[PDB]
Amino acid sequence: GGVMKPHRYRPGTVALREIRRYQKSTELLIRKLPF
DNA sequence: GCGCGTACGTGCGTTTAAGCGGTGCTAGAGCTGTCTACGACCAATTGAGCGGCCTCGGCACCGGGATTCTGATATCGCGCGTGATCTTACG
Repeated sequence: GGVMKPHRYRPGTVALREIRRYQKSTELLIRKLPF
């Protein structure tokens, strides 16, 4: 008796999700204080 | 198109300095009153750059000759493949 995990995403999908995510917003991306 | 090696994504785990707030100090930014130096302008003066017109040549052109460069070919060289001779093993 063990605990099993459902699945794993194929590569590149989250790349696209991030692409749309950051193409929708406008907030600055580089962190402020190091800059 | 096929095959092989792999850079890196997700995910997890862990770790950390990125933001809020809270206080405290203060630098130079900003706005009044003084004071003064200087650039436009007119007269009058003087002189320099532009254009016309002379003059002359550095370089294009021609022609010829001399020097270089790919493309093709062949030889030397090296490496791979096969048969002859010497060697070793078994029968």
